Amino acid sequence: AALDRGNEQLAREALGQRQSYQSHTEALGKSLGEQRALVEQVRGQLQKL
Amino acid sequence: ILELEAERELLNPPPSPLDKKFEQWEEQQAVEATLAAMKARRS
Amino acid sequence: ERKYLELKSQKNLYLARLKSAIAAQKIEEIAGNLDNASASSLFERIETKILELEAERELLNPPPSPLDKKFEQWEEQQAVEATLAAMKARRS
Amino acid sequence: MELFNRVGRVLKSQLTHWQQQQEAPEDLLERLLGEMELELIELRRALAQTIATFKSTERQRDAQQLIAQRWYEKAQAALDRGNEQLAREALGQRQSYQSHTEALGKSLGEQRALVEQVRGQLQKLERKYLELKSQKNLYLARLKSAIAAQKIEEIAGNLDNASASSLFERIETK
Amino acid sequence: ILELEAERELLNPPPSPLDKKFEQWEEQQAVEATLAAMKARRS
Repeated sequence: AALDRGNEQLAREALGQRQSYQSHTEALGKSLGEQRALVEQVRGQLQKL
Repeated sequence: ILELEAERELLNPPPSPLDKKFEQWEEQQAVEATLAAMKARRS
Repeated sequence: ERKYLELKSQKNLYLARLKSAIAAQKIEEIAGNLDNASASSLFERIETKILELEAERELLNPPPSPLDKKFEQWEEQQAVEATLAAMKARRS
Repeated sequence: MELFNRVGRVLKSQLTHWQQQQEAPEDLLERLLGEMELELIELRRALAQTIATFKSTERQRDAQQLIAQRWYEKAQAALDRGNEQLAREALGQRQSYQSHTEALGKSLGEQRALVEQVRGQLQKLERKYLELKSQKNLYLARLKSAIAAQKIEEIAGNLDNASASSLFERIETK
Repeated sequence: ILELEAERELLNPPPSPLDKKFEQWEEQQAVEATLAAMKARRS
């Protein structure tokens, strides 16, 4: 609702603050997906072993 | 103090004038393109 | 008297910068202990140690070949189609 | 041997060097991060010391302007009754305090940048410290996994050839 | 006293000028929009 009432200036400031946290989400998000392969493959070894 | 901080510059390379532009240049999209979805989604 | 007090004010300000700098010196001097030829490079040494060990498995236990990747997949096609061929014919 | 006498001549010191190696650099890595926690608070207190001083000068600016305001308070009605001579004397006294206000005022604004930038470093640095700590266990686990996955397949060598499962083939020959 | 309170500022970050506006700006709705229902419900 920040953009409401046609006060876009307030919305721009809030959105700019959002991107700071988004970068962590992207950097953290990719790592979580990458780590999924590691846990699965090691478990595959254990089951086979 | 001047001696020590310079070690950080070599040890940790500082942002370049290009990386000042990349962040700002992509920030324009990061604010406009993001707000472009805003001005279209919640239009 | 004004000069004496005025100087005293700056004493702590740059003792704080000196304290900040030295407290901001050890933190980034430690940062050197992270990245290169240091803990986070030993972090890259252990991975190399990991690389050394797994190679022993490859020699000690030969890995699947690209042919054995195809044999399993190629026969898997029958193992799924030929098996399902009986399924699509038995339970038709 | 020359070297051998040195090892025995200081065995305590040479065993400490071995302790450094057998204490894995990961094991020392843990203690390394402990020292950073000591410094992080030191920077935390060091920064607060800077915060204390700059606003302390802010009150001094407030105090001086209030006195100048007090002189201005007299100037509020000093000019009245057409006795400008009295007003001139009071105004002249005001400028003495104004100079401090200008000199002190500029410093307060300048110091604002210093406190903000140093805090920016702390916020950026604190994230870096925790971020690294997260990876510590992840690869200690891979190191633990690898070493725990090293002995298991190094043992696998003890099975197949010239080993237990070859002695398994020796007994058959027997 | 000045030294100690600054620890709170670092330890507990204070409200920002933006968060002064967010609360006030949304308070306008929180009073007007809420009262908008009031002036419409109990009209």
